[PDB]
Amino acid sequence: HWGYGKHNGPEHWHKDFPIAKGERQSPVDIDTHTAKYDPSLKPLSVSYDQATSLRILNNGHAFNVEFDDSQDKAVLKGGPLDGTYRLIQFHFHWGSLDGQGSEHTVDKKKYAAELHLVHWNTKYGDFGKAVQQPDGLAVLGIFLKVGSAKPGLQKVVDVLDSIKTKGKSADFTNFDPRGLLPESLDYWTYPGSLTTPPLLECVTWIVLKEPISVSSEQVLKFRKLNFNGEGEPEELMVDNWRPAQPLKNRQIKASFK
Ligand SMILES: NCCc1c[nH]cn1
Ligand SMILES: [Hg+2]
Ligand SMILES: [Zn+2]
Repeated sequence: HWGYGKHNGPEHWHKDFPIAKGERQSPVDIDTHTAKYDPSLKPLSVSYDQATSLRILNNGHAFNVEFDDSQDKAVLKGGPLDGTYRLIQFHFHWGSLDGQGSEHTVDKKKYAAELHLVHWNTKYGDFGKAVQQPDGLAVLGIFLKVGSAKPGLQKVVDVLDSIKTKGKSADFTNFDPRGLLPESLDYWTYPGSLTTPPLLECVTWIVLKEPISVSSEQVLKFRKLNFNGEGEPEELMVDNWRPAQPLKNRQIKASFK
């Protein structure tokens, strides 16, 4: 079944999901000297004030925090986007050591983790229909560096104990995603895909330039999660990241100079 190990890892995904070798795959390396300023890009608009978090779940490849997306409560607009995209879920990718763990890299630099806020374009009515369109989704990606503790992430850290293994879920309401945003909203944008199967090339990537800092202690609780289900041998959930894919015909744009 796909995973991140040696026999079912990213190097093998292509056998079940042939699009893994397509033309707009993701994570990519963001070469900062080849990324071009685009003055025509608008500032991003993040309206997360009415967000309703509902649950936190260990799906066997990451942990997801899920939001109510049946009304326009947590939405992203502006930037490189046409229309409103509603927040559906956020999740992270991390490493087994602090020097690796992000999916996207900047000038070949890897960060300790990467947070992904997943949104679907509300012209398509539901997430299922948005993943059938070249513009169905917008993913906001944020780098995590090990430094000082991020107070807003602690509520997530303290709950991991209870979703340790695959299939477990916990109620997780009143979580505000605004506590996970850096101070600056400057970004790089390019057309790509989801970085886990089915690798659908449906995504407009919005990668924030400024990383947020997390404590070593916080990143360490992530590394305690398990890939396996309860009652199976213990495999810690670490290195759940896909390596950078060739950029091919894509131009990375910067919202800043
Ligand atoms: N296996 C599809 C579930 C999913 C969506 N996002 C993260 N995980
Ligand atoms: Hg698509
Ligand atoms: Zn992701």
